[PDB]
Order: sequence, then C-alpha cells, then structure tokens
Amino acid sequence: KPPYSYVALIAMAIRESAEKRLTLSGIYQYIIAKFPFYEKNKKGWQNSIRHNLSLNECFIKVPREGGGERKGNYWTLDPACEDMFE
DNA sequence: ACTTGTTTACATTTTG
DNA sequence: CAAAATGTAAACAAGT
Repeated sequence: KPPYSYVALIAMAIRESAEKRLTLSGIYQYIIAKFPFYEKNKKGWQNSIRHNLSLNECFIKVPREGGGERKGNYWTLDPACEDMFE
C-alpha cells in the first residue's frame, strides 16, 4: 500500500494534472496508473475519494465554462491549502 | 440498471 | 484522558 493519505493522492493527482484541475475519473486514473495497489477494490477506495473530495474544503469544484454541462465538474486546489505539500 | 456528489455514522490513529 | 485527522461503510439525491 502506498504511504499517502487520500487527501494527498487527490492533491498529487491535481498538481501533476495539466490544467491544475481534474475530473473525478482523472483523479481515479492517476491513482490507478501511479499505484497498481489501487487496481484492486476500486469501489471502496473510490468511495473514500468522493468522501474526501466532498468533505475537505481544501478542494474546490470547478464546473465547465459557461454551460459545458458534463457528467461532473472539474476539481482544483485552494490557493491557500496548496502551500501544504504531500 | 450507473456516475457523481453530499452527508452521516462509526472505527482507528496519533500526538499536547 | 478526549481530539483531531483519517479510514471505511453506507444511505441517499441529482443527473445524457
């Protein structure tokens, strides 16, 4: 098991991201590629990821431009919590 | 059928 | 000795 908190994995997925933002499935793919450990039991840890993403205010939800209206929004970091490293 | 998102509830962990 | 951070499970609502 990798030694990172779920909040750290989301943060790390968003920073390595191009646009410094990520859809949900972007976070998932980053975590699943980077660590094959999270290839097993996706349902449980992806619930923990949604729980952390919703509950932690350091993460901010960014919709599409104007009316993009896609399946989810993007996710980004807060310009105050990004000082905290992983 | 599912994905996404919010929230509650409870268990575990980690140091003043 | 709670407390705060964190993990896990789960019920539930809104959405081409």
